[PDB]
Amino acid sequence: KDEVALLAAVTLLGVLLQAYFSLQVISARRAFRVSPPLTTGPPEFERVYRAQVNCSEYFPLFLATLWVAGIFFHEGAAALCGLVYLFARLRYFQGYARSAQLRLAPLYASARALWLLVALAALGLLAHFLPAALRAALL
Amino acid sequence: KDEVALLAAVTLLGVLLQAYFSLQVISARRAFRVSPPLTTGPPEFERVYRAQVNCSEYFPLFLATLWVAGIFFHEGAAALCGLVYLFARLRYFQGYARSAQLRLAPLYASARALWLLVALAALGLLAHFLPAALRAALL
Amino acid sequence: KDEVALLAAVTLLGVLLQAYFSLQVISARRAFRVSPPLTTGPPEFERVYRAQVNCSEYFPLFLATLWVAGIFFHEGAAALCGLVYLFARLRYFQGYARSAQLRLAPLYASARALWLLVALAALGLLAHFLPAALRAALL
Ligand SMILES: CCCCCCCCCCCCO[C@@H]1O[C@H](CO)[C@@H](O[C@H]2O[C@H](CO)[C@@H](O)[C@H](O)[C@H]2O)[C@H](O)[C@H]1O
Ligand SMILES: CCCCCCCCCCCCO[C@@H]1O[C@H](CO)[C@@H](O[C@H]2O[C@H](CO)[C@@H](O)[C@H](O)[C@H]2O)[C@H](O)[C@H]1O
Ligand SMILES: CCCCCCCCCCCCO[C@@H]1O[C@H](CO)[C@@H](O[C@H]2O[C@H](CO)[C@@H](O)[C@H](O)[C@H]2O)[C@H](O)[C@H]1O
Ligand SMILES: O=C1CCCC2(CCN(c3cc(OCC(F)(F)F)ncn3)CC2)N1c1ccc(F)c(F)c1
Ligand SMILES: O=C1CCCC2(CCN(c3cc(OCC(F)(F)F)ncn3)CC2)N1c1ccc(F)c(F)c1
Ligand SMILES: O=C1CCCC2(CCN(c3cc(OCC(F)(F)F)ncn3)CC2)N1c1ccc(F)c(F)c1
Ligand SMILES: N[C@@H](CCC(=O)N[C@@H](CS)C(=O)NCC(=O)O)C(=O)O
Ligand SMILES: N[C@@H](CCC(=O)N[C@@H](CS)C(=O)NCC(=O)O)C(=O)O
Ligand SMILES: N[C@@H](CCC(=O)N[C@@H](CS)C(=O)NCC(=O)O)C(=O)O
Repeated sequence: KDEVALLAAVTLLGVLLQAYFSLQVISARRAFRVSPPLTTGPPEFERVYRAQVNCSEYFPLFLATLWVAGIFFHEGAAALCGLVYLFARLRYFQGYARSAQLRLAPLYASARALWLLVALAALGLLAHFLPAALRAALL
Repeated sequence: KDEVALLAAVTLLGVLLQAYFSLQVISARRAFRVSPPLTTGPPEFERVYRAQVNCSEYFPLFLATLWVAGIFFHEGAAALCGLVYLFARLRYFQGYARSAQLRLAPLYASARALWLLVALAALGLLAHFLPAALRAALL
Repeated sequence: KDEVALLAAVTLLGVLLQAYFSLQVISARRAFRVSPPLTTGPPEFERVYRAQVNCSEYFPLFLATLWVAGIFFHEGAAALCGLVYLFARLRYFQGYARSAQLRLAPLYASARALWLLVALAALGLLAHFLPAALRAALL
């Protein structure tokens, strides 16, 4: 509980970020008059809508790495990457709300923080399994 | 294990609910003759299909809040909201299977239970971090 | 930490599998010249793209069952099913990259391993709640 509360706060902030992205896509449906179950519309509606679809798909990938890196490497370091990723996702959504070019940079900034979580999850898991394997192989 | 088994049961029930929604979308593909990878078809096929897409997107948001509220506020109270949300999602799918108007009410009933989980996650995290911050600031 | 490290490794491997599926869909966008936010294109682009959408949707369902079965039944047995599911998903993506028929078999092989995780989660939860219920009812 104590060693996972930063991971739980970054998690809740990520959920609130997804709520923001749903509020924005629901505004574009009223503005461009796009009626459900239609996902097609003007170039800008499809961009705002597509920005949300992508963020939603990446949300469990972010959660999985945040929790694994947080528990196997260091909670504060994984929660720091968790914020960097979530801020890059806000910028990605805001960029896609202007154009597809404008979303490119915050997409690579989010990919950056996501690879950082994967590296910390891998380093933490290797520091757990490897010493015991080195002992078994040498025995 | 003991303090998370209700959260794990509500989780498994949510997975079984997603299995039900996949069984229903696969029935609409045989009924309206919609062949994969096509996601377009009659107004009712797109509605059943779209109801499932939305539920799938919300599933990790539900899981994140259920587990955070369950561990930082109260397991039984978060599992109670977890059932309210899952029942509203069954009604949302059944409503969308009739029309887009008919899905509106169970969608706001699911949003209701989802905001309740977010409030309990926030209250639980504030009860953890705030006393220590009040002590540090006053020291 | 010790009793969840296999579940955390199978989790990280599932994240790396999703990274592979994104690398493949981004290759199809350059090859068939499909520009975002467009999700429509030649029959093969829509198949590679659709294979990824499905995998992404199933990822939290896999994570939920892997962790519940791993903690309530047996970590090694749930991690074994976790690998069977992830290998069937690689084959599903590779099959869909050829045709919709070719994806059918690895889709049922993934459904197989997913039902196995659900059964172990159910058996583990029943072994937890049922003895106490039998005692209460008989008392
Ligand atoms: C397969 C083998 C893997 C090879 C690994 C190669 C590692 C390269 C080592 C270079 C030196 C290490 O660099 C390490 O980076 C981390 C994360 O950015 C730093 O962390 C830093 O974050 C930011 C920079 O983004 C700063 O504002 C902050 O001052 C600091 O905390 C460490 O303070 C630094 O010591
Ligand atoms: C920023 C500050 C936040 C402000 C917070 C304002 C809180 C408002 C307080 C009103 C009184 C509290 O009301 C509290 O609600 C919960 C959840 O619905 C109740 O929980 C209830 O659930 C349902 C009602 O839906 C009943 O069938 C059941 O009898 C009861 O358990 C508590 O029994 C009640 O005490
Ligand atoms: C509602 C009531 C539920 C009814 C449950 C019915 C269960 C049927 C019992 C049949 C016998 C049990 O069969 C049990 O299956 C598991 C999982 O495949 C085996 O596990 C096996 O996996 C693979 C086979 O896929 C083998 O390579 C390996 O040798 C072995 O570990 C057990 O070694 C076996 O004992
Ligand atoms: O579950 C549903 C179903 C219907 C759709 C919504 C309901 C209306 N939404 C908002 C967003 C918002 O933004 C505040 C911010 F951005 F600060 F979070 N404010 C007011 N309504 C967002 C989508 N939703 C939802 C989604 C995620 C959640 F976490 C949640 F709690 C509710
Ligand atoms: O993984 C896959 C890949 C192919 C598609 C399916 C396989 C066929 N489906 C069903 C649903 C059902 O409903 C029983 C209820 F509703 F009680 F759950 N009964 C029989 N088959 C659902 C979709 N699937 C799947 C999905 C989620 C799961 F949890 C799971 F275990 C399997
Ligand atoms: O977050 C984002 C945003 C932009 C898109 C990508 C960035 C480029 N991708 C790849 C994949 C790959 O495959 C190595 C394998 F397959 F071994 F994982 N190699 C090099 N780049 C995958 C999609 N991404 C991403 C997704 C999941 C991750 F886990 C991650 F770390 C990053
Ligand atoms: N994905 C939605 C989440 C919130 C929402 O309103 N969901 C459903 C409510 S039935 C919706 O309107 N989806 C759009 C559609 O059905 O095409 C968004 O980003 O706005
Ligand atoms: N999203 C599916 C999940 C189950 C399923 O059959 N998935 C794939 C199997 S390749 C599918 O048919 N997806 C529809 C498509 O490919 O357009 C549903 O709700 O039916
Ligand atoms: N779903 C993507 C994930 C990686 C990616 O590039 N995501 C966004 C970057 S804005 C994308 O290009 N999505 C396709 C689109 O916007 O239509 C894939 O499988 O390639």
